[PDB]
Amino acid sequence: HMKGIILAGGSGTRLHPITRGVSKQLLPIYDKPMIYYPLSVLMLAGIREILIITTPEDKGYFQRLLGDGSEFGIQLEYAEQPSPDGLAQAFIIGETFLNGEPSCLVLGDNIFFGQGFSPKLRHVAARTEGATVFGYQVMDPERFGVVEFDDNFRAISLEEKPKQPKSNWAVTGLYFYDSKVVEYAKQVKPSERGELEITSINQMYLEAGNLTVELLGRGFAWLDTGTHDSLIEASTFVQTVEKRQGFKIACLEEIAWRNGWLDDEGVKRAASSLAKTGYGQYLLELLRARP
Amino acid sequence: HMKGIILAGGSGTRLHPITRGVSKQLLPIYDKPMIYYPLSVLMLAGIREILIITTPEDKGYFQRLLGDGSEFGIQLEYAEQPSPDGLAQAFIIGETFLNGEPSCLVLGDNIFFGQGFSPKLRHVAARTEGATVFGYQVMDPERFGVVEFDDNFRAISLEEKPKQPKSNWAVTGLYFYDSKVVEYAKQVKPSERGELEITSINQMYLEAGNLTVELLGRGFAWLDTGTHDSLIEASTFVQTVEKRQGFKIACLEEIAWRNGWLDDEGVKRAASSLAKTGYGQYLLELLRARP
Amino acid sequence: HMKGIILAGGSGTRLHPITRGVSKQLLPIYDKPMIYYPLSVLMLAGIREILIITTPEDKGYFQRLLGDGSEFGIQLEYAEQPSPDGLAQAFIIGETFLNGEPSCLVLGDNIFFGQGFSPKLRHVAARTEGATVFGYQVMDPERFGVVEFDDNFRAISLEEKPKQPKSNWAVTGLYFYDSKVVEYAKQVKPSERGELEITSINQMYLEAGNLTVELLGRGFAWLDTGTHDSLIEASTFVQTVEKRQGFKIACLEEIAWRNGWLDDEGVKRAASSLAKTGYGQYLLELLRARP
Amino acid sequence: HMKGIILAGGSGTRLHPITRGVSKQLLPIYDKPMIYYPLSVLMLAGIREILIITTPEDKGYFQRLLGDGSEFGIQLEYAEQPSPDGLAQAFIIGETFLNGEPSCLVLGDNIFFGQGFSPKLRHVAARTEGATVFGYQVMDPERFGVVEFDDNFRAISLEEKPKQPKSNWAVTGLYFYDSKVVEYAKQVKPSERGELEITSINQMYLEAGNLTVELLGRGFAWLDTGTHDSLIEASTFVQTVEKRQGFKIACLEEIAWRNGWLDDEGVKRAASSLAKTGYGQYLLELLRARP
Ligand SMILES: Cc1cn([C@H]2C[C@H](O)[C@@H](COP(=O)(O)OP(=O)(O)OP(=O)(O)O)O2)c(=O)[nH]c1=O
Ligand SMILES: Cc1cn([C@H]2C[C@H](O)[C@@H](COP(=O)(O)OP(=O)(O)OP(=O)(O)O)O2)c(=O)[nH]c1=O
Ligand SMILES: Cc1cn([C@H]2C[C@H](O)[C@@H](COP(=O)(O)OP(=O)(O)OP(=O)(O)O)O2)c(=O)[nH]c1=O
Ligand SMILES: Cc1cn([C@H]2C[C@H](O)[C@@H](COP(=O)(O)OP(=O)(O)OP(=O)(O)O)O2)c(=O)[nH]c1=O
Ligand SMILES: [Mg+2]
Ligand SMILES: [Mg+2]
Ligand SMILES: [Mg+2]
Ligand SMILES: [Mg+2]
Repeated sequence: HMKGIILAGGSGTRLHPITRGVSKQLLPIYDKPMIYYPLSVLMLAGIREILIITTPEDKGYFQRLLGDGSEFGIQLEYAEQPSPDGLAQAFIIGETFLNGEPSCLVLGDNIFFGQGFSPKLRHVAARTEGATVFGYQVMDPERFGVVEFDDNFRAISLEEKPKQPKSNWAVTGLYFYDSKVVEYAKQVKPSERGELEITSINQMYLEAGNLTVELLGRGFAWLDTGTHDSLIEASTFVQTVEKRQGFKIACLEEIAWRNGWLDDEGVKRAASSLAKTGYGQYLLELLRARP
Repeated sequence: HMKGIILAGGSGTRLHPITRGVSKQLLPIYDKPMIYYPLSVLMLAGIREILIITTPEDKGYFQRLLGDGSEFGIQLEYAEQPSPDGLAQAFIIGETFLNGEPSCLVLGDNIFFGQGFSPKLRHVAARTEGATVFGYQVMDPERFGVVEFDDNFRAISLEEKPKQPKSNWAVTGLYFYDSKVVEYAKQVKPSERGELEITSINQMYLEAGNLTVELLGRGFAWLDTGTHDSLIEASTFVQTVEKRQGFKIACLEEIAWRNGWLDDEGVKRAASSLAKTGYGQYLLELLRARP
Repeated sequence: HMKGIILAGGSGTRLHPITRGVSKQLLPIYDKPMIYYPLSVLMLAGIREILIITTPEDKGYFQRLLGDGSEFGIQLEYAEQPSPDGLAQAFIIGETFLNGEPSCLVLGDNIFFGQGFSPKLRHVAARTEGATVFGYQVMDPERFGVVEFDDNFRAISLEEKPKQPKSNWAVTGLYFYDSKVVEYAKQVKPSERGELEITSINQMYLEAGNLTVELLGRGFAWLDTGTHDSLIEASTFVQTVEKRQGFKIACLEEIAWRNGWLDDEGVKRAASSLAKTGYGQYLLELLRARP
Repeated sequence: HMKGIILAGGSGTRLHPITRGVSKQLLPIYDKPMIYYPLSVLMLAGIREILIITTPEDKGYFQRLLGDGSEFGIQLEYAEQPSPDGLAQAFIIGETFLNGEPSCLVLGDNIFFGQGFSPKLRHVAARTEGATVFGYQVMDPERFGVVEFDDNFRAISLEEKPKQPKSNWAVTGLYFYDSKVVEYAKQVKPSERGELEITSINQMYLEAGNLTVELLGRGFAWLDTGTHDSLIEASTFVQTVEKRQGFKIACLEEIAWRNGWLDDEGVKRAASSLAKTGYGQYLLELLRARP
């Protein structure tokens, strides 16, 4: 049993005219609120206790949209991050929550998708001790955090915003840790930008020499929706595969269902209140079979 | 001098998993909040006094995003619609605001765009006496309120979601009314659907013979963003013409500027706070010229 | 060992201004000629002897683009269909070619794609006796040939463009036949539409009780590129998953390579002559591995 | 009265797996063959005598698709360019055709579109003597031909593939000349790449000091469809504005019609043979009016 956290705060300045009003994580990726995506990841990893960190201003909107999470058969807790001081701060803010157990942090503006992702997730979630990060092959390795490594990964360097070289495997917003995490967090100096950067915490695990690295292969898709254009690419992608290939991405009630987290009765209440929606029919359709 | 109102409430059920958290009118059409679009219309019509009607829950989000409107050189007032009882209700709720003057109602989920649009708005705006609705040839007449008319228009009929024929021109969410408007709305009774329909207010100017129709010809684009798919079509469209043809749609500060509503100094404060955005550079670029 | 045929003729009237010049099957689905797609299917089914039936006018263009097929490690033969008299005619025209062996017909304007597809093809291919058609749940049953079936399938019926009901599974342009095939095609008479329909050949295996159905489940995508809009949907789809998920669809040299049909040396000559292309680099990249 | 030429040859290597079979200019930009676009430009400029230069292999396909051009009320002549030796060669190859008159060259892979383009065209086509080129604002001024200038343009430098600076106004595939053109062409040395580059000919006019420069403003869209990705952008663009804004781009019969080049009777024969197509209905619809 492990716990999960989702950073759903931030000022989201790069989407600015828009995020001046509503939190970036409430914006839509096709037919589902953005936060539905990072959440589904944690659920595919089999994590039911999840703390969502948001700004004081957006909180009620998230609660208004997710409630206590009982609708998805999960236990949701909320916590406010007063000012956007950096990612590492999640562990400080989430100390009392994590207690002393191991965790999983997922950035709120990240979309992940590939065949047989759930397993890969579980396996890595079977690691008591250490720290795993998920790299992805980028074409623009400068404007992304890079991680080097060799057989067994281990990682030999985590040069972020490399001034010139490194490797081309960017590290995504999917992190796994262990107890020592609240520790490393408590000691972290504000970056030039001026925020407790999660990279600093990952640095420590590298030297401590227990920073394994999970490889996200070819069939895997990864996006960091935080700019006007990437927000569109994300939407268009999900819409394309959902309509073209017949399955839904980040459909929470469906993930819960199969995970035995909620009974057919539960899925039916959901599909009903969404019946007028393509998301709802997709749910009604799962309530049967073909020849 | 005329006044404008924008219906920005509603339950937005057709976009449901999403609108369970944030109002539909705060969602993005590419790089701008949806409401930026109906608003720009009123501004292109030369209207500075605008009342925005929203739900009690979303209000602060709108204020948080639009303020008093001084940033766009316009006078914004807000009012709450307790429960989504229909469109005609805007005039009831907006009585004290309209006072006795003529008005312009624009639905919050409507995107309008074409060349020469404004001149067409001013002309239709310069009228003081009657009512004015715009048609657009839809391909789904059933699913739209339709206007049959004759020479000069007038409109012999106006059948709602005509389960059968009519004509193929749908009535867009753009309307112009005179003082008799608030009078009408008070005598509208709930449709079979249970809301107070704007169509009723229109069936009244029809009979009174005071109902002119304005045709949204060929080069104009019209959308009613209220479904998951139309929300994407809208976004993709604005992104395509903005990037392909070089201008911005519904860029408020730019509309204000040319309208002499705000000085270069004003446009510069804006473009600055958006500098990290494509919307911002577009603004910086207008602050000059080419050979 | 089995043989395959690809119908790549037709008048392609629905894409008309365009197909007045070039055959529909030479048009592009993103970065590859349309015909590359039906072909890859046959290759994924492990079929190396393939007859391509084209019009007399387009022939040299196909040869000019595909040659004898040695570049993809396959044996290509060509044959001309004088006039577009229907699909069943492929077996007549292809008699001398098929000889007495079993076959596989794939329409030229069909795009197929899903995970685990091949294994499914081999299994359906390993059969020697009967007939095999694939269904895909369309949303437009009228506009498609449909298959009603029961447990194991069989198919109780097969109504063409059923002006009324049936089921919602459309018969894709992928078929498997045995020697009795050419026998059937000879006794097919022209439909009301005036062509010799493949459906007729199918109605014959139905009655004979030798007609199995293969369901193209959820993760599979299917398209019939023959209209201006579906041609765009297809392109946009392949481009999206290729760029989003990192693999190439219908990349012949790559299919050949893994099938042991062509050596690394072969793949390198190809990737070289395409080096200036994204298709080429994808090939160079397969010529190695990662940690 | 002036003459026009369209370079529709080339090896089109950047679209390679595809162009190994069919000429790039026969590929589709949505619902119309690519060549329909450059052609429409010449027609919007009011030019009826047009020479199309193609490869020996593609010729019959173009003829098969365009005939003598009488269907669009224009006089089409064809000429073969044996080997793709460069653009300047058009004037050599087209000497006997141009005779001694002034001309207009339009590259075959260029798509142009903006409101009030036709006028701008005509005006520039009213220039006997000199040479006009059309620049467009690019964001990637390196991989494009640049042109500097000041009041009256004149152009002060034509640095192509600038190793480092210049201006950001790329020059498009739309050129206008005068007699002295066959002259300048006859004397041109093969570039490093190894082809008679049109840029070399434009150089001469700059020094001769009679190389005016037409400015393609904001609302204008320009694309150079010669790569897999730009081919898709082009299609998606045309499809978007055509469906979103209700008009057709590069609809030849319609351009002829208004130009008085072909009578209603002619447009009706066309719309008929395309009736099953969206292009055809668009034509039937122009054969009337609304209230
Ligand atoms: C900086 C910060 C980010 N976040 C969230 C926001 C994102 O979902 C995710 C990644 O941060 P970013 O992707 O940087 O998003 P952002 O909110 O910082 O906005 P921008 O950089 O464009 O101005 O982490 C917090 O929850 N708290 C924080 O202090
Ligand atoms: C019914 C109603 C709509 N509106 C707004 C919402 C829309 O922008 C616009 C048009 O109404 P709709 O487009 O119908 O939107 P909606 O909010 O009713 O949601 P849905 O029909 O999908 O369930 O009017 C109000 O502001 N108050 C209302 O009572
Ligand atoms: C009718 C016919 C089709 N074909 C091919 C064309 C297609 O790839 C495939 C399916 O036929 P269609 O998809 O019908 O294509 P088509 O060429 O008939 O053109 P349209 O219906 O739009 O006018 O079979 C032949 O090869 N020979 C034929 O006689
Ligand atoms: C080089 C050349 C190009 N053309 C045409 C092709 C194009 O429409 C246009 C522009 O040339 P390009 O855009 O360079 O096209 P291309 O055919 O050279 O192919 P690529 O560069 O990708 O390998 O001019 C000729 O007609 N004859 C020629 O000799
Ligand atoms: Mg981010
Ligand atoms: Mg609506
Ligand atoms: Mg077909
Ligand atoms: Mg080019």
